[PDB]
Amino acid sequence: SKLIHVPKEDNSKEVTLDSLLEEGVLDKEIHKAITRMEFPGLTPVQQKTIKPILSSEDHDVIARAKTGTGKTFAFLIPIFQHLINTKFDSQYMVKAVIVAPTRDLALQIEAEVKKIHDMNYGLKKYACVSLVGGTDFRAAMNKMNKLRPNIVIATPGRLIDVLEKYSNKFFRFVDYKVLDEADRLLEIGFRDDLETISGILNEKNSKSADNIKTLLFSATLDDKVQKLANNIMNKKECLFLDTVDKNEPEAHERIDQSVVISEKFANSIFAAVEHIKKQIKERDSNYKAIIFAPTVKFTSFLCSILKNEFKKDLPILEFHGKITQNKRTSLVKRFKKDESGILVCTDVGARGMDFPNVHEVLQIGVPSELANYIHRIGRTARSGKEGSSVLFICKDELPFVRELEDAKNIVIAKQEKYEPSEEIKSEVLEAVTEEPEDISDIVISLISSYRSCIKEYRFSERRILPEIASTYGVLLNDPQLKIPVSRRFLDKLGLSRSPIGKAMFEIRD
RNA sequence: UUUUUUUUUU
Ligand SMILES: Nc1ncnc2c1ncn2[C@@H]1O[C@H](COP(=O)(O)OP(=O)(O)NP(=O)(O)O)[C@@H](O)[C@H]1O
Ligand SMILES: [Mg+2]
Repeated sequence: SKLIHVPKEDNSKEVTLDSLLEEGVLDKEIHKAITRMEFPGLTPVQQKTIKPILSSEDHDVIARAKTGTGKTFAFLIPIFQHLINTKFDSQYMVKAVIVAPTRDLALQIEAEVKKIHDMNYGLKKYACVSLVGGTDFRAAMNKMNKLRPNIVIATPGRLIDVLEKYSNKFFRFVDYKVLDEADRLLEIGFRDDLETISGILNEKNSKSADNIKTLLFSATLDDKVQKLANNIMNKKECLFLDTVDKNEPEAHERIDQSVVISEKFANSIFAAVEHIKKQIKERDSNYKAIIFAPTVKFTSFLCSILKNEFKKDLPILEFHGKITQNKRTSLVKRFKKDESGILVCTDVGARGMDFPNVHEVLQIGVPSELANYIHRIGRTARSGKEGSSVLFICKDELPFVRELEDAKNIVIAKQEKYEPSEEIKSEVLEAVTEEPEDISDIVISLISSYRSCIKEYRFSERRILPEIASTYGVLLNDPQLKIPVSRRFLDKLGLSRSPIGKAMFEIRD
């Protein structure tokens, strides 16, 4: 269908809460709730999207704005207005369905909706319920029945679960569906779930199959995503509201980026330790940082190291998809509040999470996808604030850095080499309590991880994979020792006839 | 010797 570009204008008139009120777009009660938050003004994306989203023109909306610039209220504000506009119609029915790629981002959006509620008790009648995995199903359904929300916030899995059983009871009058982190929800693995979600909401709608308007929001999207959303976009028009220039890099400009290039992968562990050590001394422990790692198992290992080194200076929080949902929520609650600390996580916390006044984002390794470089570093430098990022990689991961220039126009200025001293190696490795069996599982998880992104990051399989596997030897402090495996295991990997496989593993069967 | 997420507490 037709895609109307609305690119960035640098001389247009500043839209405001006051102006939107007097103009007739915003009602007094929603103006009241947002004014009480005391924001200097509305953000560029907020100014650009609120009126169009509410416009009675029959169109979908795509919107791109940078990490930290308030996309959340860019959609929650217009949604509330629509609930006010139609307050007497279908008042016990879900009118807006917000979907997100992680549970913690679903729970964050709900939280923001609750913040709108607490700034105006009048808006509480427009109830909100979150349907996400890891929580009691029955209890959430009790909440749907008792509150009869007009807004649902969800992750795909649990939403499908609920839709297949209660789409008739709550979901026949949905008017808006929002895909936050849209580009991710349309990658393989979520796209089919979204298409099921969209298909059900469309079939079950009481007005028509094309009633629902669709809102796509992300810091990383182009026209390419309008093709992928094709099967879930009903309307004949689609506004593309852009606050970033066509060629301007998507990364937030205020973030001071740098990359530290080690000779081995494992060396990035020592680089990161020395860095955090230097920040704690220099900032007198006034340091809030997020450190990303490629896998659950390596993340867990990384926490052990950082605990041993830094627990006396700072709290170290472990955040990934194998942390139970109760703890995920509570530790997100803490790191939102805390002035200082290190959150160690996978890409579960790459997108959307809003942790105020993070000083630095650190990365050991590459992200799970190219776009996520941008989102990772976007956890810092939010709402006007400053921030730095350091990417810790090895020589063999440099093609990733090049691909950032080629595919995304991201040119990291600050680069430098790193080589660990024997003392840091001793300090870190002697504190490690993991058995060689545990160390194998961790390195093996890294081989798989790096194997997945070879084509995407243009890696040399013959160089990159032996370097990751040699991490096993470095951590046990015997560089020429190889990972003990069976022939049956080597055949699952499809490397029994590969020289690359001879370099990585030793058969100890 | 489940690479990041994502129902199965329906
Ligand atoms: N108009 C505003 N002025 C100043 N701060 C704001 C405004 N709107 C929202 N914020 C705050 O900005 C922070 C980030 O907002 P958020 O909606 O998470 O940005 P975002 O575009 O969704 N970032 P991401 O999803 O990570 O790309 C939140 O803590 C809000 O409280
Ligand atoms: Mg956001």
